[PDB]
Amino acid sequence: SHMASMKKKGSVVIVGRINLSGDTAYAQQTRGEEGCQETSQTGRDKNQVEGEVQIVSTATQTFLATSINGVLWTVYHGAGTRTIASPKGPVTQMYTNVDKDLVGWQAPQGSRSLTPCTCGSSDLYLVTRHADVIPVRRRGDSRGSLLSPRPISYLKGSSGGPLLCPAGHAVGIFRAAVSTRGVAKAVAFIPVESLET
Ligand SMILES: COc1ccc2nc(C)c(O[C@@H]3C[C@H]4C(=O)N[C@]5(C(=O)NS(=O)(=O)C6(C)CC6)C[C@H]5/C=C\CCCCC[C@H](NC(=O)OCC5(C)CC5)C(=O)N4C3)nc2c1
Ligand SMILES: [Zn+2]
Repeated sequence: SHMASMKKKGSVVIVGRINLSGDTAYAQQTRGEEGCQETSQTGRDKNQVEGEVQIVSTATQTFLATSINGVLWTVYHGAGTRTIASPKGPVTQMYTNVDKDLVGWQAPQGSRSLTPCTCGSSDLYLVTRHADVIPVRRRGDSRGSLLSPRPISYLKGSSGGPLLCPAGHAVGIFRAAVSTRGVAKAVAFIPVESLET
């Protein structure tokens, strides 16, 4: 039967984290490929969640998610409308705004949120899925220029990750990147002013 064969789309799965609790940033994997695919279909994730920045994956893409104001935020172009796997089953999004490329689930038990920056700083720091901390000069409300342009491959898969001020508050989450001949020159981010329900 056609309708009996209609499958359901998988959940987003936390597969790691970017640890920013010490003086080095470093990436941690908490789930391998097979475990990720299984957890995506069931939506049941019993792993203990920690930290502010999570590495997340669907069946087909991997990116980042950042907890701010008690909500785990990420980009719509990565997560779509998908639920997220949790200890008590799949969890539906708290917030969905395709016009901001922004979605949110209630933050996991055991996670912590970053503080929204109120500094009005223009010296920003983008955290990548590889735990690189990339200086960025803020341009206006939602853009920034890389101080040292790198290859665009260095940024791929880091959408949903945080841009932080010098003191470590959250200024926004990484949304898109602008390149010129394959070198990343600037980024766009969702201002933290929007990461609140
Ligand atoms: C379908 O429903 C929606 C709704 C709203 C929405 N809004 C977007 C802005 C958007 O854009 C697409 C995804 C995005 C990223 O790639 N985002 C990351 C990233 O890494 N994603 S990812 O790898 O994690 C992934 C795909 C999740 C798994 C962070 C960059 C890093 C490298 C970019 C690679 C080349 C791409 C250059 C491109 N540039 C740009 O569009 O600039 C525009 C501007 C600012 C005006 C000039 C770009 O950034 N994107 C393409 N799709 C949508 C889709
Ligand atoms: Zn600040």
